[PDB]
Amino acid sequence: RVLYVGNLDKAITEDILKQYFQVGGPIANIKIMIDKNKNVNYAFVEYHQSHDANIALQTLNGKQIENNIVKINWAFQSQQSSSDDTFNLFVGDLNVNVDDETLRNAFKDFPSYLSGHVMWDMQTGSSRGYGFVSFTSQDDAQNAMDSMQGQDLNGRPLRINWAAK
Repeated sequence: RVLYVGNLDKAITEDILKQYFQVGGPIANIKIMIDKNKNVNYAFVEYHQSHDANIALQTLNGKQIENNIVKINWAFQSQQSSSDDTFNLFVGDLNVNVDDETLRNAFKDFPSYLSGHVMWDMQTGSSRGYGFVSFTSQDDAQNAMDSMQGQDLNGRPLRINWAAK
């Protein structure tokens, strides 16, 4: 239901966004992200129905609203728990049969291991084919990355890299 709108002319307000993006149907929420310095803003426009958002994308994508031409995406959104002072690794190319527990059992014996989460489809409960592992130490996360890079888990090679450094 959420569209990302990019390359927004900085003079464009929420009210101006509403008069264009209403073209798809009733809007539940508009949120413009004002740059506090950049030449353009971006926004999130949320509809009640997926069908409505698609109309707005279809109709308005690549069009001049004022000075800049508008770039619309379906917004990638996630819900993730977090822990302070941790060093997190992305772990991709996960076999669809790999769950948090399988991932845990693959990294737990490495020094400073904290947690592992597979990224789940919010509606279906299917694996997105990637996840994250957390460590309390940067050198130890580095150690786990070097040791598990390309290594096979449930038939598939692990793709690892820093998520936030």
